[PDB]
Amino acid sequence: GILFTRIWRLFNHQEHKVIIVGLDNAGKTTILYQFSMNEVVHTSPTIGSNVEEIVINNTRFLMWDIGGRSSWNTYYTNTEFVIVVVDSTDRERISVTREELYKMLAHEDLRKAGLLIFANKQDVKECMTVAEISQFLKLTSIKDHQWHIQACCALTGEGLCQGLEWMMSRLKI
Ligand SMILES: Nc1nc2c(ncn2[C@@H]2O[C@H](COP(=O)(O)OP(=O)(O)O)[C@@H](OP(=O)(O)O)[C@H]2O)c(=O)[nH]1
Repeated sequence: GILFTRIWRLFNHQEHKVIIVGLDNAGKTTILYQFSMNEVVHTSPTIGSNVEEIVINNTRFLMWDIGGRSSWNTYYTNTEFVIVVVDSTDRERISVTREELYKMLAHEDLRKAGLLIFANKQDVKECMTVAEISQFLKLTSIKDHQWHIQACCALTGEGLCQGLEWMMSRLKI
């Protein structure tokens, strides 16, 4: 909505580099699409294995599916935030997200990155609760990075304003 646009544009007064990952079908493309509305987008190829580069306004997003790589290490440096999109209805694969997440955080090049966990598809009945996702990903174990888990619905955009607001609060801090 218009409120997201106000906050998003404010955020883009500076340049940013964000990595957005998650298992296939977590809802990454849907979220980026929401971020793209009424903004300027520039996509470009990557010698990237299956990494897609999407620049929205002044924010460079590097997106890719986990759970399918040495090829990612080159992108970590200078990344301010790692956005992990989680399919809240997938109890079967939450362990995969967890395994991959911790394999990424071990890379010293992501030392200063903030971690935003979007618990997506929270609109779906019987989906895992945000508390459950935090528990199954053992987020409290993360003492060296700032993190925030956010309930969201990429279809409606609900939760995206809050997630973006967390990112803004973390930067000029
Ligand atoms: N209920 C529900 N669905 C969501 C949400 N977010 C994304 N989805 C749906 O999940 C599917 C995969 O999303 P997509 O953004 O392509 O995933 P990805 O890019 O991470 O692989 C899409 O369904 P289709 O492939 O059937 O079009 C999409 O509409 C959500 O918050 N709630």
